Amino acid sequence: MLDIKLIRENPELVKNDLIKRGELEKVKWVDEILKLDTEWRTKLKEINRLRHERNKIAVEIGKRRKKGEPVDELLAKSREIVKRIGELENEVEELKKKIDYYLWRLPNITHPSVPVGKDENDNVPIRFWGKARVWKGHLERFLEQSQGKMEYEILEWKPKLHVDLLEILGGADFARAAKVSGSRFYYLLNEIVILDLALIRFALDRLIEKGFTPVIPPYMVRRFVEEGSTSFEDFEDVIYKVEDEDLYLIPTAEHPLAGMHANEILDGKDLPLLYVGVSPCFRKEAGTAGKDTKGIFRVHQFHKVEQFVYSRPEESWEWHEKIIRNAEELFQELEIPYRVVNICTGDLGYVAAKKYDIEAWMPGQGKFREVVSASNCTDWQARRLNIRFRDRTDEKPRYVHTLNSTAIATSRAIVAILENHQEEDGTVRIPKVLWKYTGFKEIVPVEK
Amino acid sequence: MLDIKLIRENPELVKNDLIKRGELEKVKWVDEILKLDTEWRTKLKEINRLRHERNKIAVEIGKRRKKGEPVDELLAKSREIVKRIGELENEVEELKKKIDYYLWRLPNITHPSVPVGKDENDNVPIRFWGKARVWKGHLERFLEQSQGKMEYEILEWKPKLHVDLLEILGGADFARAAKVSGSRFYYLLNEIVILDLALIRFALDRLIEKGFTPVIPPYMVRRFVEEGSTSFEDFEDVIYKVEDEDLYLIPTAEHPLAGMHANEILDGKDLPLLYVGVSPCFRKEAGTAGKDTKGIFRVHQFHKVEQFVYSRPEESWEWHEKIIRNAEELFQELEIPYRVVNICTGDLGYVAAKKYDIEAWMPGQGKFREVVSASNCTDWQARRLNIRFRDRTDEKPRYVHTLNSTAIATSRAIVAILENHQEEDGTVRIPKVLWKYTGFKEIVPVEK
Repeated sequence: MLDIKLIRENPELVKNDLIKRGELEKVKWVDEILKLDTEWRTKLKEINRLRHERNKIAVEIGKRRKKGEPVDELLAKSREIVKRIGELENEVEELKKKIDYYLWRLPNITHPSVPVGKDENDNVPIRFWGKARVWKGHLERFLEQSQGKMEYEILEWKPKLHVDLLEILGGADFARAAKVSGSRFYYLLNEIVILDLALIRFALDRLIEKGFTPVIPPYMVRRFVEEGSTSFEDFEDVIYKVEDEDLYLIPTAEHPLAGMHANEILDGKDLPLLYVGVSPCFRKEAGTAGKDTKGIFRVHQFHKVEQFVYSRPEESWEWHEKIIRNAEELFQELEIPYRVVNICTGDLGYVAAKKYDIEAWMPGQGKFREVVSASNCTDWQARRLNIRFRDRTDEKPRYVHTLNSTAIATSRAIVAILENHQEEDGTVRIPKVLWKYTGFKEIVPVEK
Repeated sequence: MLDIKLIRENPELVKNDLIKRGELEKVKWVDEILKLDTEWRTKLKEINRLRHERNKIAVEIGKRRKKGEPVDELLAKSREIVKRIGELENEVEELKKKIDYYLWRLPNITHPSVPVGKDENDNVPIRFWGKARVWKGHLERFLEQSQGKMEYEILEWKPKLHVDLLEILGGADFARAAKVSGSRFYYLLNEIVILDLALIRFALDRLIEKGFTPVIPPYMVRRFVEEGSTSFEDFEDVIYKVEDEDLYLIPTAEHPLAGMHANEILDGKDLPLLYVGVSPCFRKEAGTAGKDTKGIFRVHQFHKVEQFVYSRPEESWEWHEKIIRNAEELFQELEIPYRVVNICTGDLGYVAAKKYDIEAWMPGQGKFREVVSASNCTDWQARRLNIRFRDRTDEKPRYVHTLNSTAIATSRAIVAILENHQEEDGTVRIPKVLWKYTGFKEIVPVEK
């Protein structure tokens, strides 16, 4: 939700951002909000005018109580004021709603460090890491995406895609999943199941060590926490609702982690609050027609360990940088070459004020694909969920700043590992880091 | 689903089984089915009769095409024959419907060793294990449920309930979950989260050691896999359905584990198929008014590692005994005293022919509670999901038997570990076998 004060104090700043985001259809709202914000405040002025009047008309009837007291009239102007007052109050109540309706539907204001853009072809690579194994036939595309800024090694043989690797490794059954649940669902098997749990614990351990309290939240939540975590557009695009219940399947532990302190007032001394959640994630993937069919990259369900941070507005950005790094450290340990990216305004999304994505090099696809996403939501969620805080019990509670970020979303990490650590015969070597969790050190294909 | 050949050949057998089950109402069905099945078979006869007659009446009009062809009378019959065939064909369709309607609702035929009873009170203990810690105040109930066939020691102090323990340990927040999702939901924290994942892994490890194929299945399935795994009653009572989609939230890794081979003909050579799934579980818990409020025992979501077995009809019973014991083995290493009970007709359920439950002694609650259940479904599920097998490509395919059993349902396992390994100060000692997974050996109280 946007801050009424902001629209009042700089409509041009907002209007321009709405345009950087490509949401022209809404710039016309800025004016309509003030239009209403204005009627709202004059009607207030009137009510007070009115309240003061009744006081005056009150003492006046008293003065006449001693006189001829022809107060039949005054007692009528009174009944009028009270008639008016309520009507106004109601009229005002109506304006606040129309105003709020629009405020809840406006994207967070972007930070000036956000590059201006149209789509994802305008995001901006700002850091690289690792030695990318590149197939001869990808050389140019790789170099365009790496900006020559990434170290690599050429491969004569062609790397296989994760979907194939899974099959030769006996790691999954797609056919049957489709029979049982439809498309974009899967049955994970053997080593791959351990690997999955393996990545969860790993992610868990690290964030805990860095002082995050581990939490397993409810997988189903009440509509308001979804309305307070993303835009109302997600209700059609991604969230599943269960029949006859005010219950929605969470698409990320982020949401329940945020609704955790809805309607509270935190004690500034506890801040920052550091949570690392684990939960299955459910997403409709309605907008995707056929961009990633069969496989476990763009699916309806998956596991993800998530970082959630409650901070004071002055430490948020410093934190935003901290979490994305926490995320980076994990993949480095997984020996997964990648590139962090600063997402532009057009592809930024309603909630984030600034977003950092870690796209991993995929030796098979010959391109970088999102693997983690770190966002600073400033006060957008707070303002919605009414999450405020105070330093001294004396006065005014201020809204806190919330930040979220993937640690490891298992499905997409497994792809990364599979494509990045494969060998000519299909064998996949597990990063040494994960040995204590997996047991095995590699996954050989069936037929040996 | 019951085999209609069973109802034809041995009506009395099923009526009598129904009676033991105390489903006096459904006993009526056996006669109804037989009746309708007869009308069905007969009308099926007459149809072929006519189909054949039509042919004969067809050639006959052709023979008269050369003769005086007084086929006006012989022609009016061909029109009634077909009119009749069509009437029957439709009558038959409507009968199969009425018939399958019952065949899909009859409970599975119970095995003779199933003790006759009415409710959970007529269930029979058959083994005990462990030394229980009993509060002096719970002495009577404890001897009642143990029949004094179990070792033990009296406690002068009163063991706390898990809900309390969870709070003094800082491992869960229920207030906030109720805010975010409602009652019977929760947030797990700190050492409790790791313990939850450690139980999953520990059960998965020991089951893989024993030859089970580990699998993560789809958490949402189509209606057919649900109607195939349970009785239709569970749709209102236990299963959540997702709005506008033919998808249902799974209450156990068992269902997708059974759907997995729906409409197949397995190669006998491969029997038995041993799967051990892991997954979140969702249950409406609609029938429970206020039997276990606040806590994590009766809840809407929990994690559970399940054993599923596709078996040859003649080895299913050997397997029903193998899995219940597999589970025992786990709780024993887990140092949890318990008793295993054999469920009676009344509290049996619709899909099982026999069923053992392991009830863990709960020191604080003062009673034995269910932590795992194991059933042999024989051919009830297989007949519904159309899961068959053959040894020789020559021969008719036979229905396989299916079975399932809990390995560990984290939620309940955690209350047992809590209430059973609690010391007087409230700290909880993690059993030794779980050390390689948790790192920590105990959970000491938060200071507040």
